Amino acid sequence: GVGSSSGNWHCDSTWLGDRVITTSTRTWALPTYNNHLYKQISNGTATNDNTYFGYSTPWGYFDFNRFHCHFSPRDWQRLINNNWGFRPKRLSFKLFNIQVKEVTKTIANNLTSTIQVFTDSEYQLPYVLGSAHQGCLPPFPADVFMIPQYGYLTLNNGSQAVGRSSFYCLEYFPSQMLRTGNNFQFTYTFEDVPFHSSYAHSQSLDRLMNPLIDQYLYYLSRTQTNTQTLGFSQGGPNTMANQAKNWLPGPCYRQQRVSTTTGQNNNSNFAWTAGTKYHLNGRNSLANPGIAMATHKDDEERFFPSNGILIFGKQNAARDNADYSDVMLTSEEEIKTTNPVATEEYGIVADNLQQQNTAPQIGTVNSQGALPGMVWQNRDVYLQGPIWAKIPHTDGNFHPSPLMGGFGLKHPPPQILIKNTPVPADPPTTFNQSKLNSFITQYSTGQVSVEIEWELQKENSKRWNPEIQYTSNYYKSTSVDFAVNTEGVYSEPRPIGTRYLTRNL
Amino acid sequence: FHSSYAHSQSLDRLMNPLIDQYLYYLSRTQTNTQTLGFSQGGPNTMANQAKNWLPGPCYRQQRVSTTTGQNNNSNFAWTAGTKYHLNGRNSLANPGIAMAT
Amino acid sequence: SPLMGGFGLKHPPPQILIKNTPVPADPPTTFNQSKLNSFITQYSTGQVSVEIEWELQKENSKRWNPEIQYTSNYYKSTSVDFAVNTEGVYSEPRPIGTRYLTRNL
Repeated sequence: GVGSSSGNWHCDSTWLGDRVITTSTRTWALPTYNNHLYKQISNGTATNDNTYFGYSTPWGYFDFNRFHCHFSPRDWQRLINNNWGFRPKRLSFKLFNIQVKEVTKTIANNLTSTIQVFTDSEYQLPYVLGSAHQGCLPPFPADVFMIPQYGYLTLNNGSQAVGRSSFYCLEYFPSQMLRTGNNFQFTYTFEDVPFHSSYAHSQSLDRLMNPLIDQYLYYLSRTQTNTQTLGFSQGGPNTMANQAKNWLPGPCYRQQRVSTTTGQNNNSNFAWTAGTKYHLNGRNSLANPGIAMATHKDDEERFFPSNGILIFGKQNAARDNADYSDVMLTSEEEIKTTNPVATEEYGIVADNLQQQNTAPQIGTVNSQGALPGMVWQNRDVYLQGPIWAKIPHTDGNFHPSPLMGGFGLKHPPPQILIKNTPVPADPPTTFNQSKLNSFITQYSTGQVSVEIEWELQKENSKRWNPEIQYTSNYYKSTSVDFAVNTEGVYSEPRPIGTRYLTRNL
Repeated sequence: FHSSYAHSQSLDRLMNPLIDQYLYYLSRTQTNTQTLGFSQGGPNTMANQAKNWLPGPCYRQQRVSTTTGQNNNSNFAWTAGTKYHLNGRNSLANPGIAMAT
Repeated sequence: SPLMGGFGLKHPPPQILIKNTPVPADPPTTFNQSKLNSFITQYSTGQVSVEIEWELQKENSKRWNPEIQYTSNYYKSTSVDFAVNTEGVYSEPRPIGTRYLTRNL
């Protein structure tokens, strides 16, 4: 009905046992995108690394692939201070209280206008969620947000398409059409995904041994008396670097080190030239943030990999060339215990065969793929960070955990595509075969509810001393952190990670 | 199942080409003096965007042109061949791991 | 017991919060991540009903002489007390307390 609400506001979080159910409602506004048209979009030689061919669609899409879309900062604190892990279990999504409005400036209700909503439940469309794009549900529930426009990329050769390039018409899908009295809803069940490691290791991989007992294994301790010899010693509490060990640190893809103290950096523009990159079809792309590696070693917080960390912008940070004070650098220092430092070499290997005439030579391993016995931690998730990514449908993957963090899903939450149904203006009174291009200017607004049930891994720890916990600062300040200022602007002052509790290795 | 299909998307082009990323990347280190400038990955800086996946493993092979005049004038099929070493024996990594030709 | 008088309640009548749901004006046709600040100017009106059931303590008094009672003044006046004036303005001319009957200590 026109005069009856099609749904209620549901923003809440219920903690019950090993589950937390976050539900969040937001008010959205969907404009008409592209003037109801599908437009081919391209970029040519811009450098070759940035070329693309794709399509802009008249459809919007709903994104809730950030943790702050579901967790309030206090709820995030509850989660990270008390749980060793968490994972999504199921979600329910609702569209309701839809209002389609005609603008001629006067804005009027168009009671008979529709919106079209469908979920790509078969994953037949290019999945553009999981690319850390803007347009997600705002962290602050009172915030009204604009629905982002759906577009996708296909195969390109410069600015040109190839024969394998795919064009998708989203109208070629079954869509529910909704008038102002209608509502849309669907439920989704997450696949069995591993718990995110919401903990930092309280032991280092090279310090898993008893510090009081010698090893019964020997290591080559000396090769020279001086003349050649072979001396063997037992690894013990003092020669702990020489001890036989069962495991290796995770893989390494070395990144350039950048200091937040700019005077310590090289006086050159090396963000791209020295950037750590991968090469794909003659195109260079940053390995950003790349594989999960420790941001820095001990007492080197000022250092970060050049493109090896998630960088969030503070409120009102510039899109381009934001200063360091306008951005929020994350740090994966919690995984120092298992993952190699992002800006350091993995290790040292022999580069030759030493003889009595040739001294042994060593090679510095700046990139190390998977080795047996290697263990590693994934990148941390953040309150502002992504939740899930679609695992690409390929023959093979290795540890398909998304590199910007979160849960890798073969069948992620489906894309929810929404569009204002075009309403033609008055057509001519004589028939014209040409497609109509005169449309009533129109936009829709409504409420969107997303409810996610998360399973929790409770910490079962015998640690005696108190743990590190995320806490708000006790000292006075002009404004409350994670609140609005005097102008009503909600801001997130820092990126809250997830690893505060500790586990043994 | 054998993948009897080719991907119509590239791994570095899985993002929405209309929306900026909320993540920032180090875009400049020099103003000139040292500085730290950060930009949001977008439709134009698509090579700089944060991405979730990496291309498959690589074991680089020497490039040979079917236009023989473009090849080096030497017999390098074996000497420049991409090989693995096993028990002091060299064998070609033939055809080796699946990489784009 | 509340100092300005009345009933002290651990769980008082809950606050009833009401808000007009924001209705955005027409958004731009190109995506902008910024929160919308252009809204349709809007207000709501309606009726509110509150029904309270009160329990009474009846006076059970053996006092012989008449009690003090709250009464309106009998003498003539320009306007009726606790009524509207010629301009339609309702006014309460005095604060009416509650303690008129008597009890022994």
